[PDB]
Amino acid sequence: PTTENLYFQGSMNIFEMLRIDEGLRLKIYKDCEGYYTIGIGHLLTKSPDLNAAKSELDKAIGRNCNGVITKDEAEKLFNQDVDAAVRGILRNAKLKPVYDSLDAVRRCAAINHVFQMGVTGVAGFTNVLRMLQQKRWDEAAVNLAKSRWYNQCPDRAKRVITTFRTGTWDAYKNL
Ligand SMILES: c1ccc2oncc2c1
Repeated sequence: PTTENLYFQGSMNIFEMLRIDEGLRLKIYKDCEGYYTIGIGHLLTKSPDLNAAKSELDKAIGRNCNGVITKDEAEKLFNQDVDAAVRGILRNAKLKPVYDSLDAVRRCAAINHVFQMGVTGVAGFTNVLRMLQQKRWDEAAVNLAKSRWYNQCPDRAKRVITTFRTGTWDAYKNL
């Protein structure tokens, strides 16, 4: 690794990670599963009614957005969503011990997974959680690759899986 390469891990954190996985959109769009989304992976609603999505948006941002937000607003919402995922792990009796056992990079992948799937979805992954706690990284990654989460939308999940396998930021290099 060059001096620059060794600097790369210091540039990566959960925010940069999810920013790559989720992208950044300032207008309401449908995600790979067809759910109305905005900003940096902010799921507005699962309802197919755009009017519901717009309603959720105005509630979340606090003004009349008519389906459009600013970069600064996207980032505020993103920060709130990241905090919610972290809080969701730490208060959960199943997830916290696993999260605690992980190194810093895999902890980012954990927060990412929960940001994407929610707490009950992740906590239901009984085998993966045991594998991670036991540092069975290859097995954990293979099992994650069986999931609907990954298989229905591979591009959004592939880097997270690789990160659980390696505990490095390599999947986020060379975009
Ligand atoms: C919180 C703790 C451990 C985890 O493993 N995979 C996701 C996740 C979330």
